[PDB]
Amino acid sequence: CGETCVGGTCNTPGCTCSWDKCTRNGLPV
Repeated sequence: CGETCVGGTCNTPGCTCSWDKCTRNGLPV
């Protein structure tokens, strides 16, 4: 996803917030 999160908020559903960035499938998709 490559997104960013302000505490844990992600845009694309399925993207998990980690280190202020949303990853997917265990990688920054």
